[PDB]
Amino acid sequence: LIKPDVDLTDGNFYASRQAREAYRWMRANQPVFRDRNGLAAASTYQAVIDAERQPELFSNAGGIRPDQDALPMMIDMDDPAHLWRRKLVNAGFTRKRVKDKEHSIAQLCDTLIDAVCERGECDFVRDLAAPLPMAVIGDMLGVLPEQREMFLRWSDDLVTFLSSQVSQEDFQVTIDAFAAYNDFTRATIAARRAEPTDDLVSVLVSSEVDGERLSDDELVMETLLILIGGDETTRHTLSGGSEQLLRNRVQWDLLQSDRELLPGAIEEMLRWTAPVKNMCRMLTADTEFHGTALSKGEKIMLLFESANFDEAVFTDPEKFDIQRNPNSHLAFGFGTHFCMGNQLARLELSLMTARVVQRLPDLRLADQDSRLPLRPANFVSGLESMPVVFTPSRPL
Ligand code: HEM
Ligand SMILES: CC(C)CCC[C@@H](C)[C@H]1CC[C@H]2[C@@H]3CCC4=CC(=O)CC[C@@]4(C)[C@H]3CC[C@@]12C
Ligand code: NA
Ligand code: NA
Ligand code: NA
Ligand code: NA
Repeated sequence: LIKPDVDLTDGNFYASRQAREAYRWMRANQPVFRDRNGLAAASTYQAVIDAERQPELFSNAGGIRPDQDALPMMIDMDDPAHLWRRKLVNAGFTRKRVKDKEHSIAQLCDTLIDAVCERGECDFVRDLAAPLPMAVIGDMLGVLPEQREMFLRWSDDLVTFLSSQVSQEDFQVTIDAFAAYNDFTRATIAARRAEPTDDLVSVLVSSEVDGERLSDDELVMETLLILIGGDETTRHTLSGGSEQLLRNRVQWDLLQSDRELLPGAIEEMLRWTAPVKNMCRMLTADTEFHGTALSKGEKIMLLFESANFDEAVFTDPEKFDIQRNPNSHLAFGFGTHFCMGNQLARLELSLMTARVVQRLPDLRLADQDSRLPLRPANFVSGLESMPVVFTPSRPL
């Protein structure tokens, strides 16, 4: 095994399909790894957990992304300022409020499958995996159903070109996407100030943190955080997890034969796909961390996918096993910033996967001998496309 020569900010690393071999080297030889440019990364399950449990030393207030300033959103804040924001919107994502959405989310799943069932084929990414979480979080945000496609396109342009090697033409698209989203959302904020609604934008507009109204800048960025959290994450577990079911037919047959295996299947899909490849922390002081000296002010990447394949926690991690138990993956992170939408994501995954294995029972990849492309982006990433085939059925 040769040491990886990699740039962890280069989107191409996360699409090369040699990332997990690079992770394996890190976990065995330098758990807190420094890449070709010296960027520090926590590669082992233990190192990620230890960093998450010490927010006083591993801060979010420097921003969660490499080479990027902190923004006015709660994921870029430390406690208690971060907690004050979480409490404004936590109520919409509790176990009961999520479960009470099952009928509406199930209806969206069937509407989306109704749109492709007569075709006998679709792009599983474009036509099922991406639109379902978009519709769910769009409804909570007050996005009109006919404008979901517009918001998802903005969202895609905001994350799919995150890379130290981004081209000028892709960078311009990211800039233009934020400008359009910013203009639209500021108009939305003014509309909800005149006529409040029950969507999350109106909730944030009507909120106070420590007795102060949220700034218009923060309102735009908190709304965007909720949007991207909803529509650029679950989609990759839906597509990538379904792909592993199709590529490991024993697992697909197991789930089709026993529906009570669905909760465990969802957890293994989450472990395998790890849509959030990394979150950054900024060191507030010099420290020695798992054999690596870290300096105050530098950033360290928490490699969630690397932790999800750590042999110290998972037996035979390269085997897709929907019956894996326990399955304490870190797809949702850990600590005070643990994913607020973890329950909503799991229900999105459960309802769509159950309806896919029900209404597309003979689902297959259009070419089982192919290798599907992954998005070369350094933050969230998954399958770009996924052509599938099935026997047509009639809509419901
Ligand atoms: C498979 C689906 C998802 C994955 C893998 C995922 C992953 C993550 C991760 C890794 C974090 C940071 C945790 C840390 O740094 O320790 C996070 C935070 C967050 N996620 Fe999720 N997420 C998913 C779905 C969602 C959904 C559906 C929403 C809906 C709004 C959402 C909203 C958020 C928010 C607001 C935060 C910031 C929480 C905070 O800073 O306290 N996520 N997510
Ligand atoms: C997956 C979720 C839990 C976290 C979501 C983080 C999103 C909202 C964050 C992460 C990366 C950020 C972008 C970083 C680069 C860029 C510089 C600009 O010129 C303005 C907009 C911005 C485009 C940011 C807008 C939204 C950002 C995308
Ligand atoms: Na790779
Ligand atoms: Na800043
Ligand atoms: Na654009
Ligand atoms: Na197949």
